[PDB]
Amino acid sequence: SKAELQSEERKRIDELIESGKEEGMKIDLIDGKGRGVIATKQFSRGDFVVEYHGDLIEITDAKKREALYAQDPSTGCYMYYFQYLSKTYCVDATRETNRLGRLINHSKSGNCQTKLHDIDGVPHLILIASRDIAAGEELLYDY
Amino acid sequence: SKAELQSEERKRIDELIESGKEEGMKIDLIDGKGRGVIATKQFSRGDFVVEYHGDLIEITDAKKREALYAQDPSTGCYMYYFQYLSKTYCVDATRETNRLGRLINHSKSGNCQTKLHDIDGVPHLILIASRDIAAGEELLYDY
Ligand SMILES: COc1cc2c(NCCCCCN3CCCC3)nc(N3CCCC3)nc2cc1OCCN
Ligand SMILES: COc1cc2c(NCCCCCN3CCCC3)nc(N3CCCC3)nc2cc1OCCN
Repeated sequence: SKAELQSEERKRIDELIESGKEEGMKIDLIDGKGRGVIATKQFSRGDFVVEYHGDLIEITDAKKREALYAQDPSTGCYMYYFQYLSKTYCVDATRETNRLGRLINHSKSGNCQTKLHDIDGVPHLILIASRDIAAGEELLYDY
Repeated sequence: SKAELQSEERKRIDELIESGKEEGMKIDLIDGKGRGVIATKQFSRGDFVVEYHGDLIEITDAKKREALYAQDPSTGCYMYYFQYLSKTYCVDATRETNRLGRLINHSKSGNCQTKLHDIDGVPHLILIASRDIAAGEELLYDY
């Protein structure tokens, strides 16, 4: 079934998110610094690539954090605000972690795009392939 | 009356917003560039100082604009998201205008703070004095 197939797919995404292994990609190093992410395998159009992983927060805590980060003007803008059902959240990925989602550069004609993925009530912001991706390509996102 | 007095005050703010004269302040120029704003008169605690004026938009248009601005990495982050009643807006002050609200620097211990001011249904983000302000002080905001 076509419904049946989509149900399988949602389950496989849920396991990938949960476990957060982030396989099939690697850090692009320039001068000892991570500055992008490269695909190390193929992705088909519509495949899960990676979560934009940070801390999920509602607007109140968002404004508190925003005020803190305003005290350091070196800080990148890693706060992604969005709407889910009747509720308004923000994924805050400001802190430096080993997670790769937050290191993927933006491009107008990228190969990854954003999607909201629900796991029993909690929204997760994930990047899926917007086209077939070749092993060795830089991963590049748009909205 | 104390209620009566507060009602007067809301009316005076409404006229100031509407007209947008932005008096009692001036641009701080360094090397021909506006880099802050100075008070040219006194403000009492709780007085209206200035609106953070840009374009008011709901989340949908916000994400569209955000995607555009990602194409120029020189762009400042001027998008202020917030919650009003059951609705979620953003004031976008990214475009360079002659408006002074967007030129006021941030400080942890500033002299201006944010407030939402409603005028028959539309929320406006305004800066009011968080303490008595002396003529000649730099205006500095926190949240
Ligand atoms: C500051 O550096 C980044 C910020 C990011 C971000 N920041 C939050 C979004 C705000 C964009 C900043 N604009 C500039 C002006 C208006 C706000 N959102 C995202 N994603 C969103 C979901 C998919 C990936 N990815 C980001 C990757 C970033 O760096 C990658 C390595 N150069
Ligand atoms: C990029 O420069 C500015 C951004 C502003 C902003 N940007 C929107 C808020 C986002 C702050 C950026 N952070 C950094 C990391 C997470 C997001 N909001 C405000 N106000 C909000 C209401 C009262 C004044 N005022 C701003 C003044 C700014 O420059 C002043 C001259 N240096």
